[PDB]
Amino acid sequence: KHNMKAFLDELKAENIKKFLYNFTQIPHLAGTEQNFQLAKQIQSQWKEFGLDSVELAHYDVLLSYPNKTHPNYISIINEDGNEIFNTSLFEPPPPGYENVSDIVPPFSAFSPQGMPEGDLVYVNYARTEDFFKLERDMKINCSGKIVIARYGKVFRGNKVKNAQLAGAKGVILYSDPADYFAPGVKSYPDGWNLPGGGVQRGNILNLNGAGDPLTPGYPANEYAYRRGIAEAVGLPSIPVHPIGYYDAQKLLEKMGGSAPPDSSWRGSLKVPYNVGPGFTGNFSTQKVKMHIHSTNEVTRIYNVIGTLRGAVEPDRYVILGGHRDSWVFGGIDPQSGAAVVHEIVRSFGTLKKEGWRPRRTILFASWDAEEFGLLGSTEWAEENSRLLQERGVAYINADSSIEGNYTLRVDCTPLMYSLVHNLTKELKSPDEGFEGKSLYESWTKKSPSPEFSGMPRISKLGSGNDFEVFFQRLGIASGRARYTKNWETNKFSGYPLYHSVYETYELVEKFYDPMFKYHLTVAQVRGGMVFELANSIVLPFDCRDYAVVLRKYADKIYSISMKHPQEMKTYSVSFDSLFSAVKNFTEIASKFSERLQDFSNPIVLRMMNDQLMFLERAFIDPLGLPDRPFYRHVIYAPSSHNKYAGESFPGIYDALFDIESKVDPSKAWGEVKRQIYVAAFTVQAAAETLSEVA
Amino acid sequence: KHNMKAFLDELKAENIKKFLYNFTQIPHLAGTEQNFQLAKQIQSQWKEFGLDSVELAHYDVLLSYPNKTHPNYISIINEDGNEIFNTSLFEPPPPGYENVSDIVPPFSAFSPQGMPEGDLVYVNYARTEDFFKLERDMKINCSGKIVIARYGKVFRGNKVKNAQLAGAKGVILYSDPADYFAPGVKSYPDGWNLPGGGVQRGNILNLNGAGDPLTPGYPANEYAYRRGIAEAVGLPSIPVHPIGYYDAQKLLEKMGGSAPPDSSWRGSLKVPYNVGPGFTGNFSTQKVKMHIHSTNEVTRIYNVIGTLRGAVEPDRYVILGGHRDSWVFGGIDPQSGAAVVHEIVRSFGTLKKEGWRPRRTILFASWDAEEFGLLGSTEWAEENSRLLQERGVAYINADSSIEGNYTLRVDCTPLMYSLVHNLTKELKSPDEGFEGKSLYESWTKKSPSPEFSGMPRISKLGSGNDFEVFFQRLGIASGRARYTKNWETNKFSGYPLYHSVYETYELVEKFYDPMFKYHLTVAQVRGGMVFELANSIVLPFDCRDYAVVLRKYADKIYSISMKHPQEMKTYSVSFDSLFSAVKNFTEIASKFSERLQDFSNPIVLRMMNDQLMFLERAFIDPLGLPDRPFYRHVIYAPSSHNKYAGESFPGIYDALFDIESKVDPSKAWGEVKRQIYVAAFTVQAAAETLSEVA
Ligand SMILES: *[C@@H]1O[C@H](CO)[C@@H](O[C@@H]2O[C@H](CO)[C@@H](O[C@@H]3O[C@H](CO)[C@@H](O)[C@H](O[C@H]4O[C@H](CO)[C@@H](O)[C@H](O)[C@@H]4O)[C@@H]3O)[C@H](O)[C@H]2NC(C)=O)[C@H](O)[C@H]1NC(C)=O
Ligand SMILES: *[C@@H]1O[C@H](CO)[C@@H](O[C@@H]2O[C@H](CO)[C@@H](O[C@@H]3O[C@H](CO)[C@@H](O)[C@H](O[C@H]4O[C@H](CO)[C@@H](O)[C@H](O)[C@@H]4O)[C@@H]3O)[C@H](O)[C@H]2NC(C)=O)[C@H](O)[C@H]1NC(C)=O
Ligand SMILES: O=C(N[C@@H](CCCCNC(=O)c1ccc(I)cc1)C(=O)O)N[C@H](C(=O)O)c1ccc(O)cc1
Ligand SMILES: O=C(N[C@@H](CCCCNC(=O)c1ccc(I)cc1)C(=O)O)N[C@H](C(=O)O)c1ccc(O)cc1
Ligand SMILES: *[C@@H]1O[C@H](CO)[C@@H](O[C@@H]2O[C@H](CO)[C@@H](O)[C@H](O)[C@H]2NC(C)=O)[C@H](O)[C@H]1NC(C)=O
Ligand SMILES: *[C@@H]1O[C@H](CO)[C@@H](O[C@@H]2O[C@H](CO)[C@@H](O)[C@H](O)[C@H]2NC(C)=O)[C@H](O)[C@H]1NC(C)=O
Ligand SMILES: *[C@@H]1O[C@H](CO)[C@@H](O[C@@H]2O[C@H](CO)[C@@H](O)[C@H](O)[C@H]2NC(C)=O)[C@H](O)[C@H]1NC(C)=O
Ligand SMILES: *[C@@H]1O[C@H](CO)[C@@H](O[C@@H]2O[C@H](CO)[C@@H](O)[C@H](O)[C@H]2NC(C)=O)[C@H](O)[C@H]1NC(C)=O
Ligand SMILES: *[C@@H]1O[C@H](CO)[C@@H](O[C@@H]2O[C@H](CO)[C@@H](O)[C@H](O)[C@H]2NC(C)=O)[C@H](O)[C@H]1NC(C)=O
Ligand SMILES: *[C@@H]1O[C@H](CO)[C@@H](O[C@@H]2O[C@H](CO)[C@@H](O)[C@H](O)[C@H]2NC(C)=O)[C@H](O)[C@H]1NC(C)=O
Ligand SMILES: *[C@@H]1O[C@H](CO)[C@@H](O)[C@H](O)[C@H]1NC(C)=O
Ligand SMILES: *[C@@H]1O[C@H](CO)[C@@H](O)[C@H](O)[C@H]1NC(C)=O
Ligand SMILES: *[C@@H]1O[C@H](CO)[C@@H](O)[C@H](O)[C@H]1NC(C)=O
Ligand SMILES: *[C@@H]1O[C@H](CO)[C@@H](O)[C@H](O)[C@H]1NC(C)=O
Ligand SMILES: *[C@@H]1O[C@H](CO)[C@@H](O)[C@H](O)[C@H]1NC(C)=O
Ligand SMILES: *[C@@H]1O[C@H](CO)[C@@H](O)[C@H](O)[C@H]1NC(C)=O
Ligand SMILES: [Ca+2]
Ligand SMILES: [Ca+2]
Ligand SMILES: [Cl-]
Ligand SMILES: [Cl-]
Ligand SMILES: [Zn+2]
Ligand SMILES: [Zn+2]
Ligand SMILES: [Zn+2]
Ligand SMILES: [Zn+2]
Repeated sequence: KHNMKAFLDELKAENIKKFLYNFTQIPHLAGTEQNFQLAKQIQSQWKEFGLDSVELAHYDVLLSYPNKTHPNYISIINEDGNEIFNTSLFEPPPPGYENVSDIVPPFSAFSPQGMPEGDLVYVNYARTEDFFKLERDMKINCSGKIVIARYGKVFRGNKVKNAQLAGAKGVILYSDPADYFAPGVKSYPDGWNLPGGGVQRGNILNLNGAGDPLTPGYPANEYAYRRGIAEAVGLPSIPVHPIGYYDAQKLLEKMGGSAPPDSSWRGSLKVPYNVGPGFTGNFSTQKVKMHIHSTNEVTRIYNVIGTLRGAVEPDRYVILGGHRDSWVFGGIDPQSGAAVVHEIVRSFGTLKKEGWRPRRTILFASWDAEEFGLLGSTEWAEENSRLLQERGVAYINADSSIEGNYTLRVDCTPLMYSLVHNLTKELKSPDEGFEGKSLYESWTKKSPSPEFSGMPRISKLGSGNDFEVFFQRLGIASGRARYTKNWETNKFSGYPLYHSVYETYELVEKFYDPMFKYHLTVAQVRGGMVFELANSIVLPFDCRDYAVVLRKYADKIYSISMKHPQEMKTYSVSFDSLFSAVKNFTEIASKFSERLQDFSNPIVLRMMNDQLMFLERAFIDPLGLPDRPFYRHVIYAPSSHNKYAGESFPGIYDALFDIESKVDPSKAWGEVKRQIYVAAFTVQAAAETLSEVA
Repeated sequence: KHNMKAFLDELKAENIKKFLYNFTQIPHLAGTEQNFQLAKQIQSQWKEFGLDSVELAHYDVLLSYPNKTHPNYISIINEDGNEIFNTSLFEPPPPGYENVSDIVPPFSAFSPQGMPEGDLVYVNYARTEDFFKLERDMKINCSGKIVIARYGKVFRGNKVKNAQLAGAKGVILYSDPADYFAPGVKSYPDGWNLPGGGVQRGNILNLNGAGDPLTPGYPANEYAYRRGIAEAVGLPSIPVHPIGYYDAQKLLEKMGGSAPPDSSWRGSLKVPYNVGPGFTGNFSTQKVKMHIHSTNEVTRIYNVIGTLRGAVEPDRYVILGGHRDSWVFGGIDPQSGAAVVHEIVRSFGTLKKEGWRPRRTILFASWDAEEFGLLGSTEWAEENSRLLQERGVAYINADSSIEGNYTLRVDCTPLMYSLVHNLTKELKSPDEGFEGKSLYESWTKKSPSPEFSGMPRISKLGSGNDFEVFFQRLGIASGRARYTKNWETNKFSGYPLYHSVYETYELVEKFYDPMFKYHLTVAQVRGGMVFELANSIVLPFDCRDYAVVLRKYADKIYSISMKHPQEMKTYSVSFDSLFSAVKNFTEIASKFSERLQDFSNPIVLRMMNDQLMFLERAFIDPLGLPDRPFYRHVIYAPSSHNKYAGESFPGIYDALFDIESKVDPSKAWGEVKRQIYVAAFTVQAAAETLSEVA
């Protein structure tokens, strides 16, 4: 029989291991020849595996690269202008790769060029609240200073945005062992910790969903009209560069001015973590100088797009996508995900060769230039937006399959919650101590829901990966799942060797997943979800789960507002319409669920499947969120303070945020009321898509 | 049998006549009690007629009304400030209605209040080219002047916008007998011409598709947040008031300054048509003073929405809509259309009582507040946008059924051309001399296509009626048809008694359509289109017709650009991508047509019907046109100089318009290239929706 069990049994750990090895021998940086050759390899193999069509879709987008003959570095310079200390020009390469060429040195992609020299101020994680503490409580002025911030807690692009608005003239990012060195584990190559010479690469854009900075709204195809650089979307205006903790220690050890305001500002290095500005008395005349010579350049990128045509509903698309480009070898990010995708394609292709086809069309994607701003997935979605919005059922992402070996991590739309719970009850746990138990059981035990006993935690989607255009722009139900660690305060910081030259095949095979059993479990979750979405007669979405969360998010936003009871009285700020809409949604969803259970008629079925598919789409506002026109989902957007975190009712959240500091309270509360009206209207309109159609 | 012939035969001229009489005895001004009582009457009757559900949808929108105890008028005042001449406070009422109350006096809806006094300048029709002639060729400065303009040629709101940008401090609009008095016909009540005391009412907004000025984007429901008046959309900033030609003669006869520049500036009154500024020597010290005291006020409006549920595809909607509100009695505009709609509902209801239902759902609408800015249809579409965009097949408008008695007039999307040609070949001509001939034959004879021999003229949709939100915002295939005159230069000016107190039942019954045969023919066209759209197994749209017009519009926009060959060389302005996209669309459409003719499989049918329904939707750009975010269709928008006229490739058209006058030619041609890229991309993306789906 050709059922889900046949699909799942065909998946093999040893194939995933072979593919991961094959994908991680040389760097695959976006826009380079090596990554184009990998794209051609994948296209060839997906054809062999049995897909109906496999094409490359290419775009010409703005990328950023260091200058190979003019390296980036930071100095401490004395009053004579002698550079008395320099940061490293490259990470020491790992064993057996000291002769690989084309390893890009650490840099912050899209940094402008410059050689700013100044006094340092230390800004902790450079979060919005860190800058509030500095400026409002400690009265420290960052204007004209170089800021130094530790990586962690929030997306680095938010750090740079915050530093810019504070008037910084440059930013130095570094990895503190407090956040990137787990106690009791050895540094790479002897364990999975970050060495003092290791450095985290990564872009520092603030694109807000735009895609290629030069072509917002439209695909960067051959005849595209491009904005000039000065009008490009999301580029930083000050130079930025990342360093490891050996180098950071040299920059921080001389720091003077104010003590850190409290212990949450101190990392694990043997330095005082003084905030500055500038160095202590003896070194008061030394300055820090950046030298950044990176260049932005329009460069061709390639997505691989494979199609397995549906037998019954070929005009309904279930998409499984993950990126192929890596900063260096990509042992975890992204090739641990790409190897899982490759084995899923292989498995579906095996069934196809035996005569089976899915009910709906499945599209498989190997995206390019994810690391430079989700460019490949966003350009392709801009090109195909009309097909996706009328035909897109679901998007399942597949970046890193593992970032630890403790338990499952899932973020998805509430419409997928029931699907995830049901699938994981049918899968075997790979965990020690849970042999013969379900993955649901182990996951629920290790990661309990904060609301409901006997259920696991599933989080909101944020951004920082390729599902963003599909979910936040186009309103296609999306999900993602991987294996993770037990390290809650580090849930947005990355694993220790994230985006470093040390993230290699050997890292994974020695320290994370020697038997490839966690990879295999993630392949069964991602693959199983795709199978059910593409094959279930009725789409496996439960609208009642959206009704439950909408009440939770309404209670939450109401509670934030109620911190300001006098203003709510003065400006007549009522959440009544929003609660009314949520109540109506709950009632209508309950009635729709009853009909869905209660109907041989394929028109009524498809009518009902269209109601299910277009429910996520109903939360899209075509006017977008304030000053973020490509974030259109009214219930969820990436947090304005941390692109990685999802925020619920973001329009109302941002209208309320720091409202006690706004100079015109009448205008600020007016905008809160406006966002409540938009949210109540959208929830009611989404509910009405589930009413009887006539 | 229940087929189209049964539907058509049930329609009766004498029922249309009864309904028109019933709808035109008292004024039905939007927001008044009388119009609410008519809405309740219609709701009751549509229920009786047999619709499944008939509800009122209400909104609270900004309307405008004169002050009943402080009337609007214009004076000529002498140097002492004595008002030596006053315009009329009301139109003399027609015979037998001198005792009807609540006839709104002539006013320009949404005019601000003010009492500006100044010298007059005469600006012909106040078109963009009229103001170019004044300012650029004649060197006359309108700044601080009161402008007087004759109605005609373009929408009055464009006149007021043009006068504002020229620096006018007020506008006087009047009806010249050249445009509103056909030679050889008598004035009302003895013929259908405009008397010298007659005055054309009408709004002077520049909404660009926004709907209610206070709630752009969202329905004006009970909890809506409203913009303050100073941020409202589209309100004029200078006072405006309309007058008849007896009063205009008094204002124009004393005019001095420059002679009219040529004969196209002279109307038919016995005055010189001097342009001014100001009066001749003897009267040089007299001024003109406006007194405008109208008020804008948020007021409830009511749409009637009737549903006839589809038997097979109830989640596909064919909508027949027309407005109910009138300036005064609405004998032609809109009740000649509303009476046709009422008889169509009656006919469909007769079939329904015999057990028939259409394949698809038909929605029938009686819109309110059309005259104040398409408010009722736009608010309702904003409320229901998610249902309409995923389920809307087509919208057929039904305002005035007659504006003359000569031949058919049709404006529609190219997707409906084949449908209109085929239907009119099956209908009888009502025209004298064509008894026993088809309507197609008479229409083709009287209104030949300017391109093809043996075909009739069908025009582009513009705006100025309730189809605008459905077509230009949401991208639902739309059409309209009425009987018209033979008076080509007056095709945007209105019939002589347009928006006057004289547009009565007696006007229609005595002078336009005594046998109601032209009404009946229009009911067969509108009703027939609705029947075919709601009942045909395959939707009756031909994508190849869009391919033909896209080539025509591409040739046209290329020819405009080619007036500037040196700039096209300097800035490398190429239309190659646009022609490439049009060629691809032609090829793909031809292949799709072949498949559509070549497939018992209801999935493939509906897949194909969805391709047809979503083709118009593919021309929508979610980012809208430049500074007109609610005009989203890339192929068609209302002309920026004349809201009534459609413009093709409007983004490129407006980028090219008057380009030789822009100060930064590099920037201006850059924007032309940007609009060519958006248009080529959109055409190619629309084409791709017709490719095989997987
Ligand atoms: C959740 O669903 C419910 C339906 O179950 C829906 O209820 C609707 O609420 C609206 C807004 O409150 C009601 O609007 C009223 O409609 C009547 C006519 O039906 C009007 O006469 C009312 O206006 C008068 O009263 C107002 C309030 O004091 C005054 O401001 C006004 O000037 C008038 O005097 C009012 O517009 C509507 O009837 C119901 N519909 C029903 C019960 O079917 C509710 O709105 C949904 N929630 C959301 C957020 O959409
Ligand atoms: C109309 O449909 C046709 C398909 O029938 C479609 O043709 C496509 O045109 C594009 C754009 O011209 C082609 O793009 C080329 O793709 C190849 C690889 O396939 C690239 O190597 C090419 O790039 C090189 O050449 C360029 C031009 O000189 C250089 O600028 C560039 O730097 C490279 O050296 C180029 O990108 C594409 O192959 C075809 N696709 C086909 C034939 O299937 C056409 O674009 C459609 N029209 C519109 C407006 O969409
Ligand atoms: O590296 C990225 N993403 C990794 C690391 C993300 C670190 C924080 N982790 C999470 O947000 C997270 C949440 C839920 C799950 I299930 C898994 C990870 C990832 O998604 O695996 N994306 C890069 C980056 O962060 O530099 C990125 C970020 C922004 C952008 O526009 C384009 C690319
Ligand atoms: O009166 C209106 N429409 C009438 C008169 C339009 C006069 C010009 N005629 C046409 O544009 C036309 C084109 C094709 C056909 I078939 C029929 C008429 C109508 O459409 O019958 N609409 C009113 C107005 O013009 O004051 C209007 C205008 C703008 C607006 O936002 C809201 C209402
Ligand atoms: C990764 O695996 C691929 C596919 O097996 C290898 O590419 C093949 O290499 C052989 C021997 O050079 C050629 O004959 C084939 O044409 C290739 N097939 C393709 C590209 O589809 C590739 O060598 C492996 N890469 C590494 C680093 O081991
Ligand atoms: C840090 O690097 C800088 C730049 O290479 C070094 O300064 C240069 O030293 C060479 C030879 O000694 C001079 O000819 C250059 O003119 C210097 N350039 C600049 C920009 O100062 C510096 O010596 C290095 N410092 C340390 C401690 O290694
Ligand atoms: C997850 O599994 C549950 C339990 O099987 C499914 O809920 C059942 O669905 C069937 C079919 O409609 C009903 O007859 C039962 O009454 C349901 N049991 C319940 C609600 O406890 C549920 O549909 C599955 N979720 C999916 C497929 O998304
Ligand atoms: C227009 O026609 C309607 C419907 O026939 C008339 O309204 C009816 O009036 C009678 C007598 O007053 C009442 O008994 C009914 O209740 C009404 N029916 C409705 C409103 O559905 C109305 O009188 C006519 N109007 C004019 C001006 O002739
Ligand atoms: C035009 O109307 C104005 C306003 O009603 C007339 O002027 C008024 O005349 C009365 C009585 O004669 C005075 O008490 C008012 O003070 C005047 N008002 C203003 C604003 O001037 C004027 O007489 C009328 N002119 C003509 C020719 O009829
Ligand atoms: C209008 O009528 C023409 C002539 O009947 C229709 O075109 C024919 O359609 C049938 C069914 O597909 C074909 O088999 C013929 O070959 C067509 N004749 C032609 C193209 O000359 C056309 O489909 C009708 N248009 C509609 C319904 O929109
Ligand atoms: C990189 O630096 C070299 C060496 O100084 C210089 O000649 C070249 O212009 C730079 N490359 C760029 C800016 O792409
Ligand atoms: C910070 O310093 C800059 C540069 O001198 C100054 O212009 C600015 O006003 C200062 N801001 C505060 C809040 O002290
Ligand atoms: C794998 O799991 C073991 C057992 O708990 C743990 O000690 C080890 O560090 C894990 N590896 C990683 C990378 O977390
Ligand atoms: C209309 O004019 C009257 C009479 O002068 C005045 O009292 C009232 O304020 C006005 N009504 C308005 C502005 O609605
Ligand atoms: C028109 O007159 C105004 C008012 O005095 C003046 O400011 C403006 O510059 C003039 N414009 C032209 C084009 O002469
Ligand atoms: C009706 O048609 C006749 C015959 O051509 C014409 O003389 C008459 O004026 C028409 N009525 C109108 C309003 O056009
Ligand atoms: Ca783009
Ligand atoms: Ca509105
Ligand atoms: Cl992922
Ligand atoms: Cl019409
Ligand atoms: Zn990644
Ligand atoms: Zn990454
Ligand atoms: Zn009308
Ligand atoms: Zn009108």
